[PDB]
Amino acid sequence: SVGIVYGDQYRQLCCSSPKFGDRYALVMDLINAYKLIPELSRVPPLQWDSPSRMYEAVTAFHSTEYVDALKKLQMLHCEEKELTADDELLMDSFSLNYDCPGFPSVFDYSLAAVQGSLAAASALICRHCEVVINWGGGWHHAKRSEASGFCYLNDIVLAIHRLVSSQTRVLYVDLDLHHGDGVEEAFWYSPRVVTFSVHHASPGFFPGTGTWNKLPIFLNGAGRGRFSAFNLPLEEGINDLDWSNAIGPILDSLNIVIQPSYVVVQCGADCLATDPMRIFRLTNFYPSLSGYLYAIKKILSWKVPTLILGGGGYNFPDTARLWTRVTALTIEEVKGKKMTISPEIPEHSYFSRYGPDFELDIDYFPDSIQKHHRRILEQLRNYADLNKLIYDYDQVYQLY
Ligand SMILES: O=C(NO)c1cccc(-c2cn(CSc3ccccc3)nn2)c1
Ligand SMILES: [K+]
Ligand SMILES: [K+]
Ligand SMILES: [Zn+2]
Repeated sequence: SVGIVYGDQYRQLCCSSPKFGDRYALVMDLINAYKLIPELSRVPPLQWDSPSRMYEAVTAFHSTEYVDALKKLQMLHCEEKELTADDELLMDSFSLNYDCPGFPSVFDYSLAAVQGSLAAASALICRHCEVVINWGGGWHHAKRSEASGFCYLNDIVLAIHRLVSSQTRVLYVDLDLHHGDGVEEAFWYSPRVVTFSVHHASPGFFPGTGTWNKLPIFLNGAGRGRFSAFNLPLEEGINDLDWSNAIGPILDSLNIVIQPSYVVVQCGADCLATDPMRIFRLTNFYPSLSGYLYAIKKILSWKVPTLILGGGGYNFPDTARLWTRVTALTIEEVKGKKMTISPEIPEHSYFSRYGPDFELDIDYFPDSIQKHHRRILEQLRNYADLNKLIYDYDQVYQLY
């Protein structure tokens, strides 16, 4: 069975931020308009019995003083008065500024994604769900004591920590246009959480990591975590087929060698050709085959309990078009039951947002990688030697 995180308060909170507006509502309302919701188990966001218990849960990763600052920032924005000079400095010391400014529900907003992704992890753990989807989650840039790139709390790190604390290994697959730096950093010394981000990287492009660091090299973990952080940076303009061929053997190799207890997928939609980022040229096409659908179906064929999370996506109706299809694909791959998605957007509350033509398909007409494959294959060998893992080196070598 397949779970999905939602709830009336949750929706309202996920829709309160200035950057993402009502995107989460478009997503869930298109999933509902396509009659996918009777197929899905609703997973409610986690709630706590005390302030101390919520605090304990968030400070499994974030610092107490950072959580204090984020909660004070919300309070400060629930009043009319400007911030004082001392409070401006306090917020600045946590990067609670720039692309992560305050607003009246910033703490509740950030916490909501944490509640969602922790209940999604718990559902996988008690085996209630084989796969769980949280399109209100996936905020991979937040750090221990630092907000970054619209991310204030790192719900993914907290979810992954709850999975490993239940020998357990987690594979994290980050499909966002941007390097998943917060999650990579959090598990930099941990062999039990292998992280893999594919992304655009180029000079000046946010956040700047996930690429070359004497000829330059890739850092890939430290201490017992050495070789446990994987990265594949790609050039702008890549299409579905080339991106699919680029990540396919890496994904298959990671599964064979690591044999994960769980997979966590960040499924940011800003690689889409129609995203205002306009960097990659992926689609939501399902006959070109969507790079996203290819990767998700491949991960699901492994039959490992899987958390599927949102992330970037700044063309809100096209993010909804993609994630609706990811959601139908998951139901199909898990229940064994075919889903039939009409190519035309069904009438519903946000139907006008899908003009001028109202189709499910997005409105688009479509050797470095080989060196990267040899580097990654060797890193996987090193990881597997360091961590005393058995594996047929010629079974993995033929995947490429
Ligand atoms: O997705 C991300 N990280 O995973 C990420 C991180 C940092 C910056 C950006 C970003 C997005 N845009 C598009 S403009 C826009 C359009 C709608 C809403 C909000 C912004 N400009 N900068 C994205
Ligand atoms: K990524
Ligand atoms: K790691
Ligand atoms: Zn992104």
